[PDB]
Amino acid sequence: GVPTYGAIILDETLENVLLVQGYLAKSGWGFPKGKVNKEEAPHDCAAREVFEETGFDIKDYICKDDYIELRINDQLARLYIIPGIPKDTKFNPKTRREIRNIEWFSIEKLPCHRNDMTPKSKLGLAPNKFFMAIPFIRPLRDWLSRRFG
Ligand SMILES: CC(C)c1ncc(C(=O)NCc2ccc(F)cc2)[nH]1
Repeated sequence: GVPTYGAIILDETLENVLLVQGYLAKSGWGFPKGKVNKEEAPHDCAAREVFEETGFDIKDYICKDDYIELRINDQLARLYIIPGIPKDTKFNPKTRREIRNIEWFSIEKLPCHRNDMTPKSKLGLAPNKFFMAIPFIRPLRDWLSRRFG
């Protein structure tokens, strides 16, 4: 699988993260990210995808060692952590054919796992519109604890 790169953008309080909502298969909420182009550096892919999806240019704020990286079904997804971005920043996708909406969400209210269906004696997980964000939420909480406290 081709690696993806993007960003976890936080506000000035460190309470809120910026999520984007796509369409169709990408219909839920997730961190802005996308597939690396051939020969493109990870930091440049992150800035490009974030700029295409939010209108906000992270290039001056990326810190090379501040990211969370997960391998999900043998695809690497790395999100650079970008704190301190004012909540009144005007975000506007380049591509409204790809992005429905862009919103701030409270970190402490986002789920860090989906719910089972054990109330129904059924296997698996209930749908959750934060499916794509979820895997990063516990690592992000643990990373903000270590880095800030
Ligand atoms: C709901 C679930 C089926 C799902 N699968 C993939 C995604 C997804 O990535 N959504 C967020 C998103 C990121 C970037 C973008 F450009 C547009 C949308 N969501």
